Amino acid sequence: DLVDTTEMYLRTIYELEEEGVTPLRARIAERLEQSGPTVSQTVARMERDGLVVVASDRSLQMTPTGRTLATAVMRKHRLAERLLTDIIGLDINKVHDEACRWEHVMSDEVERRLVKVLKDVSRSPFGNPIPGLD
Amino acid sequence: DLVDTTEMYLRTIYELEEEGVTPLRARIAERLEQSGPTVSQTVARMERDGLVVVASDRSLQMTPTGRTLATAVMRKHRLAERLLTDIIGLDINKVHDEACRWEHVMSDEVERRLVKVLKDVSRSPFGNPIPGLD
Repeated sequence: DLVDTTEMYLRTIYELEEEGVTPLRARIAERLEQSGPTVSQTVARMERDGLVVVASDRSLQMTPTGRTLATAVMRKHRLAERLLTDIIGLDINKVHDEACRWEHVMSDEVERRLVKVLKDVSRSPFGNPIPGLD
Repeated sequence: DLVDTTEMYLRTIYELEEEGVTPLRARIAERLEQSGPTVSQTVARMERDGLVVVASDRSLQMTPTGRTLATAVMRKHRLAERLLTDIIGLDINKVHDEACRWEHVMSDEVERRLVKVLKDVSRSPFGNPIPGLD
């Protein structure tokens, strides 16, 4: 899904960086059950919408308007997998693979809801941090 | 994609049904705001794998199996409202529209974990009895 697939790769770009690593398109086609060929359609499209820029070293640069939005999918991602865990108590194992889906359907007003409602924001149940204070 | 789309279709054919409006496509075009030339593409397409029938009385008449694919999506639909209000808190006239998203993610794994976490799973916010339950 276009809008959803931007979020999907903008999610891996954050996830590599935090992992400590260069957001190199290649890296992503082993991350994703995907290919170079398609991966360039996505970072070609994306960059022109203004989200990522292709360069050398680590290579892929999320723009000012690239960060603020994957910062979001990711806290959306780190806050729903906690609602599925802290509140419903989902088996764990399911929790990420499933919160990879609630991260697109969750809303900003439901975030504020979960900020007044959870007993620890801070870290994903897998430890490691949840960002957006906006 | 088009699986959550037959999950919208079966959810209005089942909703109109439940409210008494007999489900003749122009109502499906109106309720789902895509047009009716758009809606026969999809009603007719959900029929190739026998989910609906077009026939006099009821005009759309969803099969032993499409009706399963409707009762489900209406059960992760009422249960999402019951999350959204009962453990979260979204105003209320905001709560439907979120669950219309969440009725497509929300696994079996998840609303079965929900029924042990809510203290009245027989209610809807919006009157309507929660269909499914297993």
